[PDB]
Amino acid sequence: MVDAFLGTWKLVDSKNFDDYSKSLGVGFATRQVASMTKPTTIIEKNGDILTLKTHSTFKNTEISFKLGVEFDETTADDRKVKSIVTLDGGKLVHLQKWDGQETTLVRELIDGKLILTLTHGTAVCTRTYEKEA
Ligand SMILES: CCCCCCCCCCCCCCCC(=O)O
Repeated sequence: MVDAFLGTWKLVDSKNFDDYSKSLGVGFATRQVASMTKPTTIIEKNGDILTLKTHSTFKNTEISFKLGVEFDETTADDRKVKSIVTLDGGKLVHLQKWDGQETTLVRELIDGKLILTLTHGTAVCTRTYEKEA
């Protein structure tokens, strides 16, 4: 059941995003702009296919995928990764693999807010999104 994740979401809090992006090898200037950017994430479904848009004044991305089926992805920071998204414990878990590395993007609804936890290396970033009507 992915349905409570669907809709338009706006970033309202961020913790440790610089640590996360730095761990991925993102350069200082991009990290600087990212620290002041508040994306909008739009999650939509059509049958078995989810589409996840991330929009901002800096970078935009869009992916479409079926839960549990690997897909190719080119991330906002230009990594070419092998990805899979599943539901696990009611959380939407996105795993990216490239060059033997991994990162996870885990989304979980808590009190109506969408909490995105990003882990790479030892870095753990928590970002909070609120629903927009
Ligand atoms: C959409 C603006 C992002 C700007 C950051 C660019 C370099 C870091 C990108 C890291 C991977 C994507 C992180 C997504 C974060 C999110 O959806 O809130």
